[PDB]
Formats: sequence, structure tokens, C-alpha cells
Amino acid sequence: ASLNWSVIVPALVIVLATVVWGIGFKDSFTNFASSALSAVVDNLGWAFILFGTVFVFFIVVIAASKFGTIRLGRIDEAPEFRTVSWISMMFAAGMGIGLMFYGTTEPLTFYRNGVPGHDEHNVGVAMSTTMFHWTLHPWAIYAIVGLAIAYSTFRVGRKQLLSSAFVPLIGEKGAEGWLGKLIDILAIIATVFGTACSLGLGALQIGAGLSAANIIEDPSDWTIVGIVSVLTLAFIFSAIQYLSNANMVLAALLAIFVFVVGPTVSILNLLPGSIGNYLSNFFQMAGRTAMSADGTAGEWLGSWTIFYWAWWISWSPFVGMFLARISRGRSIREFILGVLLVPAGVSTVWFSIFGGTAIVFEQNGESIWGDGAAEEQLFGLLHALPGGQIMGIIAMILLGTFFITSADSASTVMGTMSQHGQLEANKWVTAAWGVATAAIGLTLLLSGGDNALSNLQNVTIVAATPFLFVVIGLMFALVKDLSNDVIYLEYREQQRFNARLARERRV
Amino acid sequence: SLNWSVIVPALVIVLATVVWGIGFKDSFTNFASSALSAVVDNLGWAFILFGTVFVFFIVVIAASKFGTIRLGRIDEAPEFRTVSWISMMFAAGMGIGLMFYGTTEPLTFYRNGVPGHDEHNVGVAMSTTMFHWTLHPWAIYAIVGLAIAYSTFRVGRKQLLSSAFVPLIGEKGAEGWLGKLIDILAIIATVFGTACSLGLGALQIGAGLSAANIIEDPSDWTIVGIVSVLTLAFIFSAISGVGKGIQYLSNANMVLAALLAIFVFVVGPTVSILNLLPGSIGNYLSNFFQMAGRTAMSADGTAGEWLGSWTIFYWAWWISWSPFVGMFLARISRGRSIREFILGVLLVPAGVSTVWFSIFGGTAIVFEQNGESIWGDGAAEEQLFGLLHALPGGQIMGIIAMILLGTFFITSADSASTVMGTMSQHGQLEANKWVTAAWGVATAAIGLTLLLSGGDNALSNLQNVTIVAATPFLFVVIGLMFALVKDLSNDVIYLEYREQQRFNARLAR
Amino acid sequence: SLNWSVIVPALVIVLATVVWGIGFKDSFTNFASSALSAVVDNLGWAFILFGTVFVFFIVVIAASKFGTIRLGRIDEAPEFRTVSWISMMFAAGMGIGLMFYGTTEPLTFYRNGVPGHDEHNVGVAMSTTMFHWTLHPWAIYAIVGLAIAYSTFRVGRKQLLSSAFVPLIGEKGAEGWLGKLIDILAIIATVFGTACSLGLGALQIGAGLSAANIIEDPSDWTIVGIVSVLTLAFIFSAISGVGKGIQYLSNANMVLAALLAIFVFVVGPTVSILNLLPGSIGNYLSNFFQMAGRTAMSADGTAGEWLGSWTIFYWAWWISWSPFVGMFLARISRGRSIREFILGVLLVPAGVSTVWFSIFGGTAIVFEQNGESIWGDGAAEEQLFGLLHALPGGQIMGIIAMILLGTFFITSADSASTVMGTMSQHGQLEANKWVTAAWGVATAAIGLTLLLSGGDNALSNLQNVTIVAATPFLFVVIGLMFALVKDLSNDVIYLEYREQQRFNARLAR
Ligand SMILES: CCCCCCCCCCCCCCCCCC(=O)OC[C@H](COP(=O)([O-])OCC(O)COP(=O)([O-])OC[C@@H](COC(=O)CCCCCCCCCCCCCCCCC)OC(=O)CCCCCCCCCCCCCCCCC)OC(=O)CCCCCCCCCCCCCCCCC
Ligand SMILES: CCCCCCCCCCCCCCCCCC(=O)O[C@@H](COC(=O)CCCCCCCCCCCCCCC)COP(=O)(O)OC[C@H](O)CO
Ligand SMILES: CCCCCCCCCCCCO[C@@H]1O[C@H](CO)[C@@H](O[C@H]2O[C@H](CO)[C@@H](O)[C@H](O)[C@H]2O)[C@H](O)[C@H]1O
Ligand SMILES: CCCCCCCCCCCCO[C@@H]1O[C@H](CO)[C@@H](O)[C@H](O)[C@H]1O
Ligand SMILES: CCCCCCCCCCCCO[C@@H]1O[C@H](CO)[C@@H](O)[C@H](O)[C@H]1O
Ligand code: NA
Ligand code: NA
Ligand code: NA
Repeated sequence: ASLNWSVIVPALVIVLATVVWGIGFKDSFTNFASSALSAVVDNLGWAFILFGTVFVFFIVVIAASKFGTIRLGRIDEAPEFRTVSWISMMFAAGMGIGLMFYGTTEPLTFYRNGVPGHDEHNVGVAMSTTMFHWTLHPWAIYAIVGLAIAYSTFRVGRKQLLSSAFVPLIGEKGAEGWLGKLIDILAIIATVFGTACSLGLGALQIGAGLSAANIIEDPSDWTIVGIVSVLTLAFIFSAIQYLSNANMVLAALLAIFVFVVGPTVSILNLLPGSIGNYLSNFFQMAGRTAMSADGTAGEWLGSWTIFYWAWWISWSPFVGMFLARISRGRSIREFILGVLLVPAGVSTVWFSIFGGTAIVFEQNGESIWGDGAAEEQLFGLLHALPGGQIMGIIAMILLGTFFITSADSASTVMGTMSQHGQLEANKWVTAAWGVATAAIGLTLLLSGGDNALSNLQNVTIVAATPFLFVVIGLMFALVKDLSNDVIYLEYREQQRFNARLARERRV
Repeated sequence: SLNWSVIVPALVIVLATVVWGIGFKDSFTNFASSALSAVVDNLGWAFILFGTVFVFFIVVIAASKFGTIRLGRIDEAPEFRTVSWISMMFAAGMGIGLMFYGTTEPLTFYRNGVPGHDEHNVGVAMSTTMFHWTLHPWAIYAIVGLAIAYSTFRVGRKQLLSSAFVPLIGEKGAEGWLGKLIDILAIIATVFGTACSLGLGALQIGAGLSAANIIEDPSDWTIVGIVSVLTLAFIFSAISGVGKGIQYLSNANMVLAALLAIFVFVVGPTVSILNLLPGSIGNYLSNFFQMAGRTAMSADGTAGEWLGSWTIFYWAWWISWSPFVGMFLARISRGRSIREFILGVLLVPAGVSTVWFSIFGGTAIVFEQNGESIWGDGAAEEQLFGLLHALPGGQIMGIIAMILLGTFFITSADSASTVMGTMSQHGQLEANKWVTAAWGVATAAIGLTLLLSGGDNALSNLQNVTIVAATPFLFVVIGLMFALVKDLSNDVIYLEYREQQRFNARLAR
Repeated sequence: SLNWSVIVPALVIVLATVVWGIGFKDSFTNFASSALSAVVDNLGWAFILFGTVFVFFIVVIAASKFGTIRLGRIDEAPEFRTVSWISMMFAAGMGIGLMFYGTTEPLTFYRNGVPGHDEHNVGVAMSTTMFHWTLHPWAIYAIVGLAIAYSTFRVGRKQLLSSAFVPLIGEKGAEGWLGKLIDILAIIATVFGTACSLGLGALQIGAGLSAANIIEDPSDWTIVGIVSVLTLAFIFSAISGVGKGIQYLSNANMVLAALLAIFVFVVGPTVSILNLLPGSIGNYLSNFFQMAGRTAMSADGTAGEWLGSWTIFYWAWWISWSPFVGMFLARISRGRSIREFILGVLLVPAGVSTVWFSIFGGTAIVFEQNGESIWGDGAAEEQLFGLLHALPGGQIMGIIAMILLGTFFITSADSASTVMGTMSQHGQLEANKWVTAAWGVATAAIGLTLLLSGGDNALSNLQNVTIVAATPFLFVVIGLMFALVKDLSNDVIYLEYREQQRFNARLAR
């Protein structure tokens, strides 16, 4: 049995090529990234937008059908994790700097400028579209992949790999053929690029925060390299439930502080308004394409919606693998519902607090927009409240933990996929994957410079385009696998044997 | 016998309110206004959010596996015929809200508009009226009635609100201070809700008698006489015990309501009404979750006063009526599945309300459009008769409207006094006559005080007081949601199969 | 064993219509216009309300416990392959409506707008097209087909529309005057709904021939020739009934439709079509109840003309096609679950329609936006050919569209004639050849008289006559809902248990 180097060599060489290209040819690299972004958006925004909603419909249908009763493993099998631990490690493994970066910038921006098909200065629209971007589509994508891997690995006992879940469509040989290796390579590439995007955004935010805190006058690239090296040493020392709990506690502390000291009643007013507007406008936002607003929503979608849909598909491999790991013995209905609704509620509360505070300030006359730097909005908001100077440090500690709870899980899963789904993989390969993620993030940030944000968005969309089709195909693979279950095999066989009525009619 | 520990606090608060209202009608009004402002500003979000959470919760309970549990033993058959059951359900749960706001509400929303929408929009008017009168209120009633029914029949506990919280607080908690507090809150909510209904009924009857020329001056003594008659009835009803007064008056209510609705339908713009019907339902389900999200931050944060006048007042009113309506619903729903109940309570009254508002609001809106407006001086109690006198043969339908105004009240305020006696006698099905009479007189008193104070308005005071009185019971209803979930999850049929999971969880480690 | 009592009433109505249309082309037009106005004004609410009630009803029936029943002997299996089954359902369910309104409808709504919305809105245009062509119509078909299938296979009753009403009127009623009336209404609706399609198809073929410049100028003789050809086919195709011509022609229909769709998709704005697709479904599902609640008094009360032209006409058209399409759907759905037939009928045709309207309406709208408008004179019968001639290699596609029109009509006309034969022969599967030929000739004659009358437009006359003829059958479908619920509830599997619950209720003391 040959070792799985056919999935290691291509990914390494591709990422090294990307690194050298981004270093030595910054202008050419940026031009190529922009051109690829334009092509991908123009030709596959429809695919992203359509299947974003098809995922949510598919997941609800699966949990409301006969398949919901199944359990992940042998019949009447019991779980191994407590419910509270299960959710605490669900939310903290599939989240990063997304909430901290776009907690304030997103609803405030949509309030100020508006969205296609709607006029500016509409709090309901701002909050509804934020909830759209952060509540049910993103976690439906994770639920589909996690459910597929959990079904493939526990009920059927296959190896813990993405290619395994495709066995019904392609067969065991196909799982071990070129197609399975291609799927694994695509998964690894998507993981690396998604995590690089997250690392870059988080580093930018930490740099802006340190600049605001007056520790540093101007954020230097050397500071970013130092931060990444510190993270490298930290995780290397590490190589988790404790860190997940710490993340939840720190996030709760910061949210509670802002809620108590900010406009409490306005936040609590925005809660029901946010949820109601979200479900009023759910399919009007899901049906938004480049042909809306007389064909003027292309740029907005490429900047906001398609970026998010590609971003959350980049993280689907390693988040889905983790969720499959931590969901042994749970029913399908319980997996799907925990995953889709607990993180959705957390995100709702987070965005309500921070977006509501920002919008209330913008209404009162005080402004935290400033120059419009998306990386300094959080710290501007905090410095607009008493005790912000001490909560900045808690925000920085949280930021750090949000990527260390995920990068830990990205590297572990990437090691797993490179060893035929072994529970533990080579430490050296894990270190190499961590270094690769760091290197990709750093080169993207440096190459982008002024346009670092846009460069990250373009690259993640390009890298995540291939895995959209993998996730689409995995829907059919999961359906076929669930249909062909031991419970219903005999019944469907009886119907198939009763298929002689067609022959009788032809007679 | 009688508790004597829930009665005394309740009577003390009622008498304090009465003396405050009569002795100092300016201080009372000022306090009511201040408390209303504070309550709205600090708990409108609670009212608005949980109004919708109730509907979601009850729909999920009906749709889930728990909707098969019968509200009796497993081999149980309903004791009431479906038509009689639903007739009593509607007659107990709807007082004078369809008569008072049948014409006023859609007409007001057409003329003035609604936050976040342009005026003179018939679809919006009808949709928001249906929002206020269809699903959200009967969802509250279904939750409370289901909790009490499950507590009393399937588990056999005492017929009280406290007994439904045994899952959360246990028997020692249901007999301690918390049980007494819940019973006192339930009694107070019932008294204040019924008093608000009594005040609105008295106002409407006075206006009607003015219109019909039976009495020239609607002075205070006329209102006292109206309340005295309205109390003598509804006290003889649950006292003489000469027969099935409750069922006979329920049937009379339904018959008179049908008669008046049919009259207006035939003599009014029939085709316009029938056009409104599908339009009303479509625009409702179109804007159902956009109205559920309307709050004090909507319309660029200027919708507070409108919500205080319309939505929060309604949500408090229906919450305050929840205790005794829920107890009655539990009473007449033995041996009915947890889904037949949750779908005969949600859907039948919602359809009746839809038809009622379609007919009356459509007639009013069509008259407004055609120039024969009936707004007059804007008195909410002078709309219906103003409408009725605008149709041929309507001069003799004022009397039927009054008879109907009365019957609606008598029927529900006889369901309320019976249940209050039951609560005050540790869950005795057949309450004491004297306790029933005392609660009826207390309700009448409170209604009279609320009406007399602030005579210039006489309507804002009712809304302020009912919101303030019903604020505490919102949390009781939410706790009822959790208690009901726990009690359904801990059924014997589910216990016998789920115990193995807990037993084997430790072994599997 | 011909009926001779259902045939004669239908024959005299058809002959009266033909004579009136031909010999008096002014009186017929005036009467049609007057009847259309009256019917719309007094029953638009009925059409609009029950359109959505049908969708809700069929969804509930598929979701409820009745979904598990099989439409055959217990533990029976389907007799037709799923792909062939669905191909036949789509090919018989619809004829020349996607070829006629594929381009005209979305383009018209994009240009002029719809009531309550501003013009030049792509989302609105697509959403309302989808509304007219996706869920409501196939819901009507599902209801009627399910009723007939359950009456015939599950209960072994006769294959008639009167038989499905046995639960409500009893066997003596099924052979009584009411059964005869229902059968006559079914035949009349079938004839007058198929004549509408024949007229539209002939008009479009004439326009296409004019566009191709095969004929110097169209004349009534060309229309008569086209109608005669389309009658010879569909009368020469039902004669044999042994060579399996219907399945082969259905497959040919699907193949040619796919070919034309693929050509337009590849050569037209592919990316814009693909952009519209998810946008279409989203906007449908957003404004699904906003459109369901659109009636004659929406948008300042000027939606009457638009509704009568578009939505009520569509509703009436599909209701008129319901008898024969439902009987055919029942015919080819033996031994399938109720849920599997209701999903197969509702969803696959809805998806095919969505894709069709995307590909064609999207191309038209994109051309409108670019300035290459295909509107021309505005005639609805040549928008498609203008569109095709606006694309490279669109000259052969003219001929392909013509053949597709022909096959479209033939596949449904054959089934209509066969079902009329079964109706006229007491539900015999194999009808007499002469009855089939006579009914085909009657359909052709009605189409011709409708087309000749009102020669200036010839389309408004078709719409008026279709609405008038399909009005009576709306109530037959509404009654079919109740009949179906009664027949499903009283099933053998449930009859053995609900008796216990009924007996226990009576002794509830
Ligand atoms: C004025 C207001 C009017 C409108 C009100 C509408 C709002 C809700 C009203 C209340 C409805 C409660 C329904 C709950 C289920 C009850 C039945 C049950 O136990 O079986 C369910 C079933 C359990 O399986 P089962 O045991 O096989 O069920 C059958 C039983 O065996 C038992 O079988 P049985 O033989 O005893 O038969 C019982 C019978 C009882 O059924 C009924 O009577 C329920 C009727 C519900 C439909 C609407 C109300 C109709 C009222 C009929 C009576 C009219 C009276 C007058 C009132 C109206 C006046 C105008 O049938 C059912 O069991 C009902 C099945 C429900 C199927 C789905 C219904 C939705 C249809 C949607 C059609 C439209 C499609 C396009 C949508 C486009 C969207 C953009 O579970 C499900 O399939 C789901 C149930 C829940 C469905 C509704 C959920 C809400 C709708 C979506 C809301 C939007 C948000 C969605 C996402 C969430 C986040 C936002
Ligand atoms: C989280 C809040 C912020 C929003 C975040 C995004 C999510 C938005 C949606 C939030 C609403 C969730 C509604 C509840 C979900 C279901 C929860 C659940 O577990 O409930 C039961 C799910 O039950 C259901 O059937 C769900 C029904 C949901 C109905 C929709 C909500 C009500 C809508 C009311 C308004 C209607 C009118 C509006 C029309 C426009 C579980 O039953 P079970 O399947 O475990 O039982 C076993 C049995 O075998 C089942 O047959
Ligand atoms: C824009 C306007 C919108 C208007 C919308 C109006 C919607 C109306 C939808 C009505 C749907 C009713 O569909 C419903 O189907 C279920 C299927 O089990 C039937 O269900 C019924 O079956 C039998 C009694 O007959 C019982 O065993 C069962 O408890 C009962 O619920 C109901 O008799 C029928 O009423
Ligand atoms: C404007 C017209 C009305 C539009 C309404 C849009 C509504 C969109 C959002 C749906 C959210 C569904 O959430 C799921 O519900 C399932 C039950 O259905 C649960 O099983 C599941 O757990 C839970 O996540
Ligand atoms: C505008 C604001 C709208 C807010 C909408 C929020 C909607 C919340 C809906 C909660 C529904 C709870 O349902 C129960 O859940 C239990 C736990 O899963 C089940 O055990 C039980 O069976 C079931 O009845
Ligand atoms: Na994390
Ligand atoms: Na009453
Ligand atoms: Na056809």
C-alpha cells in the first residue's frame, strides 16, 4: 500500500508556485487575480447563488424526511460527547475572524450605502442582509459536508476521507482512482487558501488595533511576520476543548460589555426586528443575481455575497471533517439542527449588539466610519465607549484565539487527509501545512498592500470555485448513500421485484 | 376550602387600585401614563419577540411527535361535540373586541396609515388587522390552555396555573411562595383584563344608546346602570344554575354574530367584501414576518407611540385574558389530541376573525372610498352604529348589536369569574357562589374606576392599566412554554424508551 | 353502449355555439364581451381564492398520512417507467402555451409592468410568469387526477368524473341528474378549452408562415387548411390506439422542445439566462402570496382589466383543461403513492416551465435592454419567430418551431378526444372510433368559429369564451376537493380504527 504522496506533491508545488508568483510578480499577480475574479464572478455567480440556497433547502428536506431518524453509527448507539461540549466545539471550530472583522463594518456599511434593490438608511435591510450572510447558508454548507463524512465513516465504516463519501457515485476503484486523489487535492487547496484568507484578515485587524492602542505608530509588515512567528511557535508547542471554552467565555465577556454599556434598549429592539426582516427578505436576497437593479449588482455581489459563499466553501472540508469527528452517535435531525441553529443564534446576537451600536451612533450624529478603514471600525466603536482601552486587549486576545482554535483544526484535518484518513498523522507534515498556510497568507497580504482586502477576496473566490462542484456532487452522493440503507434495502428490493408490472403492461 | 392566602393579596391590590382611581383621578392618571411609557420603552421588545415565538412554538408542538398525545388517558374519547366545543371556545375567548374594533381598526389604518407604509393602502390595512386578530393571540391561548390541560388530565395534577410549573419548581415550589405568586398574578391579570373589556363594552353601549335616541345624555349614571345590568347578568348566569346558561349563551352569541355579519354582507358591497377576502389573506401571509419584526426602531425609530396604542396594547390585553381563557379551554378539551386542540384553537377563530374584519372593515373602507365616510368625530365607539345607520334597515340592527355586545361580555366574563373561583379554591371545579360574586363585583368595580378616571379620554387609561397589569404575566407564559416542553418530553411512553439511553450512556464510556 | 343522454346536451351546446359564431359575428362578440365582464366582476374572487386553496390543499394531502396510500391494489407497483410516465404527464398536460407565451408574457411584463409594481423590473416579470405557469395550474391537474385515480383504482368505481362524487351524492345521485350534469360540464369544458389551444396554435403557425415568407399574405383559407391538417392528425392518431403512437409522439415532443430550448440557450445570452434562473425562483417564492392576493380591487382598483387578460384567463384555461388531463393522469398513474403522484405532477412540470420561461423570456428581456427589441408591431403570435430570426441560424428553427407546435397540439388533442370518448361510453377505456372522430371535429369547428369571429383581434374572443365556458367547472373542482377528502378519510385501512374512536365518543360519560 503506497503512501498518499500523490495528494501531497501537487498541493505543495501549486502553493509554492503561488508564493513565488505573488512575491516576484506582484503587479502581474494582482492583474491575474483581478482577471480571474472577473471571469469567475461573471461565469459562476449564478452557480454560487443558486446552490447557496439549494444547500439550505436540501438540509431542511433531509432532516424533515425519513432519513432524519437515522443515527450516525450502529442502531440505538449512544454518543460520546456532552451536548454543551458538542456545540461549544461546533461554533469555535467553524468560526475565525469573520465575526470580529465584519461585526461592525458590515451592518454599518449597509446602513450607510444601502444594497441593490433598496434605498440607503434602512436598518431592517442592513440587519437582514447581515443575518443572511452569516446565519443559515454558511452553516448549511458545513452541515452538508459534515453529515456526508459522518455517514460515510461511522454507519458504513469507510475511511475518514472526502473521496470516501463519493463511493456510491464513482465506486471504490473511483475512490482510489485519479478522481479521489483530485478531490483530496482540491480539498487541501481550498483549506489552505481559506485559512490563509482568515489569517491575513486577522493579522490586518490586529495590526490596526495595535496602531489604535498607541503601542505602534504605523503597522509594519515586520509586525505581521512577528505575529505569525509567535503563532507558529505557539501551535508547535501545543502539538481543543479548553481553548474552545476560553473563546466562548471571552466572546461572551466582550459582547456583554458592549451590550450593557451601549444602547441596551436599542439592541434589544433590533433583535426581533433583525430576525423578522431576515425571514421577510430571505428569498428576495437569495434570488439576487447580477441581473438585479437593471444589471448593476455584479460588483456588489462579487465584493460581499460571492466572496462569503466562496469563503465558507473554502473552510467546508476541514470544518466538515471536524464536525463528523465530534458527532458520533447523534441522530441526523440533531446534527443538522444543532449545527444550523445554535451558531445562527450566536451570530444573530453578535451582529445585533455590534451592528446596532454602530447604527445607533451613526443615527445620533457620532460617527465611527472615519476614513472608512474596515479594520479600525471595531476599535473606533470601543474607544467611543468607556473602558474601550482595556477591552481592546480582550479583543486582541479573542482574535488570536479565534484563529488558533481553527488553525489547530485546519492543520490536524490536513494531516488526516494525507494519511488515508488516519486519526493521527505525521507531525512534520502538520508543521509543513501550518507553515504553508502562514506563507500563503503573508504573500497575499504583502502583494496586495493597499488592496490587500480585495486581493484576499479575489484569491479565495478563485481557489474555492472548484470545491463548489465537489460540494454539489456530494449532495447526490449523500442522497444515494442514505437511500441505500439496510433499513429500507429489503423494501426497495420488494418494489423492484414488483417491477414486472411494466413487462405485464407491455404484454 | 378557599385559600385565604391568594385571595387577600388580590383583593388588597384591587381595593388599593379602586381607592387610588376614585380618590385621586389625576395622580392615578399620571402614574398610569408614566408606567405605560416606562413599560413600553423597556419591554416592547419582549412583547414583540415573544408574540412571534409563541406562534412558532405552538406550530412546532403541533407538527412534532407530541401532537398525538391525547389530553386524557390513551384510550380516551372527547366529551363534547366538535361544533359545540368550537362554539364555546370562540365564545369564551372573544369578548367585545370584534364589535369595538371591527370597523375602527381597518378604517383607521386606511385613513391614517401604518409605520413604514403609505396611507390609503387597503392591503396593508387588512393585513395588519388580521395580524392583530388572527394567529398571535390564539397562539397565546393555545399555549396556556395546552399547558393546563396536560397538567390536569394526562398527569392528573391540580387544576391551577402553579401546578403546570411542577416540572421546573417541583411540588414544594408549587405550594411555596412561587405558587402563590403565580396564582396571584393570574388572578390580577384576569381581573384587569376583564375590567378593560367591561369598560370598552360600557362605552360602546352608551354610544349606541345615544345613536338610537333611547337616552339623550350619556351621563355617568347611565354608565353605572349599564355596568350594573352587565354584572347582574353574568352573576345570575353562574349562580341560579337554572340550566346550561353557558352553552345556550354561546349558541346565542354565534347566532346573533352570524345574523349581523350576514346583514352587513348582503346589504353592503358584497362583491368588494369578497374581493377583500383573498386580498386580505394574501397580504397577511406576505407581510406576516415584516409586521412581526416591527418595533420601536422601525420607521427610523418613530413607531413607539403607534405600537403602544395598537400592537403592545393588544399583546398585553390577550396575555391578560390568557389565564381564564386557557383554564376554560382546558376544561372543555378532555380527550382531544394535542394537535386537534392546537389546530381547532388556532384556525377556527382566525378564520372567523378574518371573515368578520373582511365584512366590516371592507364596508367601512368602501364607504370611505366612495365618499360616504362614517368617521364623524373619530369616536371609536360611534363607528359601528354610524356604519349600521348608513345601510337600509340598519335602524333596527342597533338593538341587535347591543344585545350582541352584551352577550359577548356576559359569556366571557362568566367564564372568567368561574375560573377565578376555581383558582381561589385550590382548583375546585365547582367554585363557591360567594367567591364568584365577589370576583364579579371586583371586576365591575375596577372597570368603573378605570372608565371614570380621565373621563376626557377614558380609553388611554384602560390601555395603560392593562399593559401595566399584564407585564408580569408575559414571563409566566414564557415559563409555561418551558414547563410544557419538559412535561411533554417526560411522558411515560417516551420515558419507557428514553430511559435506556441514559442508562447505557455511562456504560458506553 | 353509447350514453346518448350526456352526448345530446353537449352536442346542442356545441352546434348552437358554432351557428351563433358563424352566422352572427357581431351578436356573438357582444355576448362574449358582456359575459366576460359579468363573470370577471362577480367571480374573480372565486377564481383567485380557490387558485391558492388548491395549492395548499394538494400540498397538505401529499404531506398528511394519506400520502402513503397507493393508487392501486394494496402492495401494487407502478406500471409505467418513471421517465416515460413523467414525459406523458407533461406532453399531455400542456400544448401550445409555452410556444405562445414563452416570449410574449415576460417581455410584456418587463415593458408595461404589472399592477402594484413599476415597469422595467426583471424580477417582477419573471416572478409573475412563473406564478402563472408553475404551481397553481399543475395543482388543479393534481387534484382532479388524484380524485379520479382514487375513485377508479382504489375503489374499483367507474372511470368517470361523476363517480368521484359518489361520496357526496351516492350511487343513485351518480346516475341521477347531477351525474349527467357533471359529465356534460366536463365534456363542454374539455371542448371549449381544447378549441382555445387549437385557435392559438393555428394563429401562431399562420404568423410563422408569414414570417418565413412562404405565403405572400395570410388568409382565412390558410387558417382553415392548418386547422384541417391539425384535425386529420389527432383523428388519424387516435384511430389506431395499438401502435403506441402516443408514447412515441410524447417522446418526440420532449425531444424537439429540448432541441429548441438548447439552441436558444447556446446561441442567446447564456450567462444572462443562467443569472435569471435563480433570480426567477427567488422572486417567485418572495412574491408568491403577494400575487396570490392580487384581485380586482388592488392598485387603486384598476387591476380588473389586467387580471381578466392574464390571471383569470389562465385560471379558466387550466380549469377547462382539467377534466381530460386529470382523467389521463389517472390513467397512467396506477400503483403509485399519493405523495409520489402529487410531487411528480407538481414539481417536474413546474421545473420544466421555469427553465423554458427563463431561456425565452430572458433572451427577449436582454434584447429589449440592449435595444434589439423584438416587439415589432406587438402581435403576440410572431414574437417567437422574430426572436429566432434575431439569432444566427434561426431559419431552420422556424420550421422546428412549427413542427413543435404541431406535435404539441396533437399529443394533447389525442388524449382529449379519447377521454371524451370514455366519458360518452360510460367510462369504457376503448371508445368507439366514430365518437372520437366526432369530438375532434367538434373541437376543430369551435376553434374555427372562435378564430373567424372578431377577426381584427381574434384573441380576446378566445379568452372571453374560455372564461365563460370554464366558469361552471370551477365549482366542480371545488366540490371535488370535499369529495376527495371524504373518500380518503373513509378508507379501508382507517375505517377499522376510527370506528373505535367514534363509538368511544358517544359513551363519553
Ligand atoms: C388566517 C391565517 C391563515 C393561514 C395560516 C397559516 C399559518 C400556519 C397555520 C397553522 C398550521 C399548522 C400546521 C402544523 C402541522 C399540523 C399537521 C401535522 O401534525 O402534521 C405535520 C407533519 C407531520 O407529519 P405527519 O404525522 O405525516 O402529518 C400528518 C399527521 O399524520 C396528521 O394527519 P391528519 O390526517 O390528522 O391531517 C391533519 C391535517 C391538518 O392540516 C391543516 O389543516 C393545516 C393547514 C395548514 C396550511 C395553512 C392553513 C390552512 C387551514 C385549513 C382550515 C381552514 C379554516 C379557516 C382558517 C383560514 C381562514 C382564512 O394535515 C396535516 O397534518 C397538515 C400537514 C402540513 C403540511 C404543510 C402545510 C403548508 C402548506 C403550504 C402550501 C403553500 C406552498 C407554497 C409556499 C410558498 C412560500 C413562499 O409535518 C410536516 O410536514 C410539517 C408540519 C408543519 C407545516 C407548517 C409549517 C409552517 C409553514 C412555514 C412558515 C414559514 C416559515 C418556514 C420556516 C421556519 C422559519 C421561518
Ligand atoms: C435562531 C433564531 C434566529 C434565526 C436564525 C436562523 C434560523 C431561522 C429559523 C428559526 C425558526 C426555527 C423554528 C423551529 C425549528 C424546529 C425546531 C425543532 O426541533 O422542532 C421540531 C421540528 O418540527 C417541525 O416540524 C418544524 C416545524 C416548523 C414550522 C415553521 C415555523 C412556524 C412558522 C409560523 C408562521 C407561519 C406563517 C408564515 C407564512 C409566511 C423538532 O421535532 P422532531 O422532528 O425532533 O420530532 C420527531 C418527530 O419524528 C417529527 O415528526
Ligand atoms: C391567497 C388566499 C390564500 C387562502 C388559503 C386557504 C388555505 C386552505 C387550505 C385547506 C387545506 C385543508 O386540507 C386538509 O387536508 C387534510 C389531509 O389530511 C384533511 O385532514 C382531515 O382528515 C380527516 C377528516 O377529514 C381527519 O382524520 C383529520 O384529522 C383531518 O385533519 C382536511 O380535511 C383538509 O381540510
Ligand atoms: C415571504 C414569505 C415567507 C418566507 C419564509 C422564509 C423562511 C426562510 C428560512 C427558513 C428557515 C428554516 O429553518 C429550519 O426549519 C426546519 C423546519 O421547517 C427545521 O427542521 C430546521 O432545524 C430549521 O433550521
Ligand atoms: C420576530 C421574531 C421571531 C423569532 C422566532 C424564533 C422561533 C423559535 C422557535 C422555538 C420552537 C421550539 O419548539 C420546541 O423545541 C423543543 C427543543 O428543540 C422541542 O423539543 C419541542 O418539540 C418543540 O416544540
Ligand atoms: Na475558531
Ligand atoms: Na365572549
Ligand atoms: Na400536449
